[PDB]
Amino acid sequence: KVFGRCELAAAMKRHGLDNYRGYSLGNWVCAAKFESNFNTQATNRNTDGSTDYGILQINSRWWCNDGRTPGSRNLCNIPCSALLSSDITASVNCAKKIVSDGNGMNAWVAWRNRCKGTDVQAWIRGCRL
Repeated sequence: KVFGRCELAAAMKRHGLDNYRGYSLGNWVCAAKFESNFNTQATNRNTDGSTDYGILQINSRWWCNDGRTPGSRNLCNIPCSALLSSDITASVNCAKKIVSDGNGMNAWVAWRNRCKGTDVQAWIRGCRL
């Protein structure tokens, strides 16, 4: 599913991400924009043999099982395919674990490089929330 901007903001808010660990909703929408272009089905292979999955490009080296990443830990206890669903629950629940693990949203390269320190609330402006 390719979400609209405000549609995703609303779904992320319903699933508890607005100000989760102090990160306002615009941070999450901005991260999803530049990780996946709001596309739940996005996948990308990494140099190390892992793959990133879903709207927040969650990586199979630590967070989910894809059956082909040697040494993976599956800390979200889910198949990586669950992160491609039109239902964002699994991606949100796993993202909550990631962002709570010590480095906050710096876990997401696109967030660090394209969202952090910018006017992220622009990503939710004009939305019914």
